[PDB]
Amino acid sequence: PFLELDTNLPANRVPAGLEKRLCAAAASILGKPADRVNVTVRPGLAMALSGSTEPCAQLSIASIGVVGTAEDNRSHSAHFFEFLTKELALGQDRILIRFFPLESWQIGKIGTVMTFL
Amino acid sequence: PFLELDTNLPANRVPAGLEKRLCAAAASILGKPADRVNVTVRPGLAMALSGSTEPCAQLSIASIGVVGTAEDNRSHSAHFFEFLTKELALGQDRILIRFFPLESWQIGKIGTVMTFL
Amino acid sequence: PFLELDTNLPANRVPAGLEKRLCAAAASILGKPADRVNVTVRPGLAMALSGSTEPCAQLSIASIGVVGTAEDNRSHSAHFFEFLTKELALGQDRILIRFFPLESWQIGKIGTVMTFL
Repeated sequence: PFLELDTNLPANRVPAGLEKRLCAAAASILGKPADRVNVTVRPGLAMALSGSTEPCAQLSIASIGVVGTAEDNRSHSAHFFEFLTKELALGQDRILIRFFPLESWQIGKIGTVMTFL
Repeated sequence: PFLELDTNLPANRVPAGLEKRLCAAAASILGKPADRVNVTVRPGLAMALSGSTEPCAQLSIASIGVVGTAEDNRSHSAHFFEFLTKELALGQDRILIRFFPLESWQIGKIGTVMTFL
Repeated sequence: PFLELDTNLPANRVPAGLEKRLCAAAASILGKPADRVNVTVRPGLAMALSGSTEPCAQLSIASIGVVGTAEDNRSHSAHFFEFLTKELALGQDRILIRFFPLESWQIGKIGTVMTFL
């Protein structure tokens, strides 16, 4: 999984280690070993979410296999909202998630692609 | 809609409130209520556009329904180029846009997905 | 091509001119004119890669035509891994790549889309 979190919280208002705890949570939620999980956090950005510039965060989740249906993603969404609202001290209206299926031929690892690993 | 703007203009050379004006413009251009529009601006990056590191901006637009054909995207592109050239004091040659269709099952909102809202 | 590189290396640990050298390398590797190549570098981020927050980098490569098969991307991966490991002073285990095919109707340029140019 590849997670990318953009936020207009300044870095010093994002709890230390958030990227590590989100990595562990994503592994658990998505059913993947942590050594397959990736998290990128980009703080201090200028953002509007749902038309408003109050503190907010956007999460993108891309993965092989597990983020391709509405029913699967509904389940994931509830768990990721629970995690992020509490960590970031944000209301549920200040977070949105986008889900993106990936296939093995798209993922470059150790100088090849996952199709050949 | 989810708009993401990357620029090598330093933050202090990006007009104040650009994220608000781009949110309002995107609502009008794309035909969506502003409370459904999201904008993220990432300034101060190191960028080449068309092989050149002169000041530039990259805009990504992901939306349900309205960004899936060449004719639709041509219509949006004209308006977004007009808006961004004037805001950023950039020529049309220093801006590129990428359009990405989304579907409801990909959008996590209030702990579910838009398929069920 | 559109290349986007996220890294938790601080900006002052990313060698000067990396975006220029990556632009030139991408033109050669992907077989595209340099004036069609775009590169964005986002340093100083908070990142976990494969569950570890040691220095790392994530590269996304989006392009018309040339990043759509496992066999093409296997070759591109080897070349881009060779480039990024040496430029960033990172081991092969600290970089991943994602490949994203684009089509001409998705690329906004001079107020239209590339379908019409």
